[PDB]
Order: sequence, then C-alpha cells, then structure tokens
Amino acid sequence: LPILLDYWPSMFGMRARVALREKGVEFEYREEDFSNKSPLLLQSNPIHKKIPVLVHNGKPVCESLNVVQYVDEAWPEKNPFFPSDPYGRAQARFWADFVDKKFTDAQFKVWGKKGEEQEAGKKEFIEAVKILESELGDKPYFGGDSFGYVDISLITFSSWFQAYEKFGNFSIESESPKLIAWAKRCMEKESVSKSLPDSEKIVAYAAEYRKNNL
Amino acid sequence: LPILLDYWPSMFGMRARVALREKGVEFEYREEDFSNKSPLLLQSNPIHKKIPVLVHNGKPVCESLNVVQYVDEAWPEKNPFFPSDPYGRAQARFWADFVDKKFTDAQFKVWGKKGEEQEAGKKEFIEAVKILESELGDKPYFGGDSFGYVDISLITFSSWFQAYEKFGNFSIESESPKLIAWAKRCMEKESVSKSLPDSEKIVAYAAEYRKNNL
Ligand SMILES: N[C@@H](CCC(=O)N[C@@H](CS)C(=O)NCC(=O)O)C(=O)O
Ligand SMILES: N[C@@H](CCC(=O)N[C@@H](CS)C(=O)NCC(=O)O)C(=O)O
Repeated sequence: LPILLDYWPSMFGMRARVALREKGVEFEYREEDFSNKSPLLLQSNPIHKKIPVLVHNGKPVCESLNVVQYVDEAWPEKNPFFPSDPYGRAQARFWADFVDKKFTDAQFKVWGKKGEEQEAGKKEFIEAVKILESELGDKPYFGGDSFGYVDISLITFSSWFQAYEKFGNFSIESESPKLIAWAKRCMEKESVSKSLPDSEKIVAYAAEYRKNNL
Repeated sequence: LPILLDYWPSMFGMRARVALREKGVEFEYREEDFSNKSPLLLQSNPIHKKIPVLVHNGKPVCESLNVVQYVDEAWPEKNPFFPSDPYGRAQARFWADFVDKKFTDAQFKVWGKKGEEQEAGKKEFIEAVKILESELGDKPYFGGDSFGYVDISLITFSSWFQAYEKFGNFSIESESPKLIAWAKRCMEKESVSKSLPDSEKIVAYAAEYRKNNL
C-alpha cells in the first residue's frame, strides 16, 4: 500500500489522511517520532524532513497540498477534488494557498503565543475566518455542491478549533457561524471523522506546548 | 486580450510574462503603481492586493505560480509546462514551492538586508543554489529535456543575479556553475529574454531600496 509518514496532531498530515479516505484509497499510516525520524522519512524528504510524506510505488510525495493534489491525479476516476475548468481550479488553488498562509500564520499565534502577539494573532484569526465565511457564502462546501480541495485544506484545522477557543478565550461560532456549520457538516463524513483526532487530545497537545514554551 | 497587472522588477510578475510568452499567448501588460493601485487590481485581488493578476474572460487569477498553472491549463494544446504523469507533476510542484519559500526568503535577505542577517541570508542563498544545482543535475532544464514549470518559477530570479552578486559581493557561478549555465541557456529563449528586465536596471532598483531602508 501507499505509505503515509505522518504525526497525529498535524493539521497538515491530516490533509493527506482525509484525501486518501475521500478517494477510498487504502494506505499504511506510520507515526513519525521527530526526535528520531525514520530512515524512510529522511531518505524521502531530505530537504525539509517534514511530514506528511506519501510514498507510492517507490516515489515520495512531499508537502501536504502537493500530496492532496497527487492523490487527486493518481486516483482520478472517482471523487474529483477539483472542478473541471481552469478558472475553478485556479480558485481552488488560491483559497488553499490562503489557508496555508494567512490562516495558518494566525492560528499558530493563537495557540502558540502569549501576550500582544497572541492578541494580534487572535485578531488576524478572526479576520481570516470572516474572509473564509464570505467565500463559503451559502454553499454547503468550499468546493460548492461537493466537498473538494479547499474543504480538505481547511477542515483538518477544525480539530484544533477547541484549542483555539480555549487559549484565545472566544467563540468561533460568534464570528463565523456558517463556517462552524460547515465544519459540523464535514464531520458527518467518515473520511473526515476517521482522520481527525479528538479535539480534547489536541487541546492537551497545545496545553503541553504552552507549558513547555511560554 | 488577457490583462496582466504587474510591476516591472517583480520576479513574481515576470513568471506570468514568461508563461504567457512560452504559450504564444498575446496579452495586455499593465504597470501598477503600488502607491495608487488601480480599481481593477483592487477589485480583482481584494485579499492580497498584490501582482501579478491575470484577468481572463472576466475572471481574475491571483498568485504567480497559480497564474502559471492557469496559463498551462487554459492553453493546454501546446508547450505543456508539466509532464503528463502524477509523480512528475508533484515533483514540479514541490520544486517550485521550494523556490517560493527557501530560495525567495534567502535572496531577499541578500539584497534587502545588511549586517548579520544579510550574512545569514547569503549563506542560506548559497545552500539553496547548491540544492537547486543538485536537482538540475546534468539536464538542460529543471523540466528535463524541455523548459517547464520549475524553470519558469526560478528563471525570473536570474534578472536579479547581478544585484545578488553586487550586494552579497560574491560569484554565483563559483557556487553553482551549472545553474548559471542554465540561466544563460534559458536567456536564449525569447519568452525569457523579452520578459526579464535588464539586470543593471534591477541593480539600480535594489540599490535604491538599500539607500532608502538600510
Ligand atoms: N508545508 C508543510 C508543513 C508540514 C509541517 O510543518 N509538518 C510538521 C508537523 S505539523 C513537521 O513535520 N515538523 C517536523 C519537525 O518539527 O522537524 C506541509 O504542508 O506539508
Ligand atoms: N506570492 C505572491 C507574491 C507577489 C508579490 O509579492 N508581489 C509584490 C511585488 S513583487 C506586490 O504586489 N506588492 C504589492 C505591495 O507592495 O503592496 C505571488 O507569487 O504572486
């Protein structure tokens, strides 16, 4: 089977878990110890030494959105992640990029920082969530009538929402109610619920990080 | 025609110029004033307000690699930017991402910083250029036998090489001779030479930046 090198609380690795399950692709999950990275990880991703890595037919695919796109292309005959047209595909790439940049940067400040930087992060997080709310609009998914690439890129972060709300001491639903409705909607899918760890475990993880580093 | 909103010394906008010319696509170039951004730019890219933006059949495409991919998909019948197989496409995406991250970060430190940060940037730049040298190997292009996506992603920075060498006071050819041979090889293409400004103009631009900010 394809081998997925991963780390359980990673919102990035989770994207690969969701992608593979949404395709119905069977895979072997391997938990990496960053203090003791496997020979296969170091051989497969020598530049970044990061997860996720998908090893498929002897070839490594690195970077989580790259892996998601690879899964779409390697198993293209069912559950397409993208619309068929160039513009819709560019839209999907744009919004996943926005998640990888602005949203990712803001959320890390919320659970990973304290003081003024955390407060700044919380403001930036709320701005990002309002922008995403506006893009979703009244559609069931970012991909429209069907769950697709942008949904995969963002839904993994919903496992961290409890942690965001705890250390940011706020309610995401108050800021972006349709986004929260969307997260709940996606959680009805086995591809999502089986891929995302319990949010209480993520809280414990974030709590430990703050204890050790702040 | 498709409208390209751009800024002449931008290594990112240049990617769109190169992509369109490599496809033989006629376009209208518009020079944006960042102090006075056009209504079309603000309407087209309200989130980032950055160039390049390609406006095509009434629809805006934002982010330079996104634009390059869009050009490949919208004009797919000739000069393909990617190999046909999923793995080769994932490789191409990975390496363009490496250029957008590690290389882009390092080069900015070389021309945009002074002191220890510039010295760090110069070390990181040389590391990046050696990594890219290794990936290119003895192939004529990053895309292999033909100029492709990764070549487009990186070749625009060669217009900045003179500036890197000036403010970093060093020789890129000493560190990565095959990479320099590759840059010269690409400059033989009209799609590249017509898209890249004279490196002496870029030097003047960088010099002005350092005068005003360091
Ligand atoms: N841009 C990467 C980010 C992946 C990433 O940051 N992975 C983290 C875990 S969440 C990692 O592997 N860290 C390895 C380390 O700490 O050395 C992607 O989207 O795959
Ligand atoms: N990630 C973007 C970067 C583009 C970018 O940074 N563009 C700069 C010019 S090089 C810009 O538009 N700056 C606008 C501003 O300074 O407000 C891409 O690849 O398109």
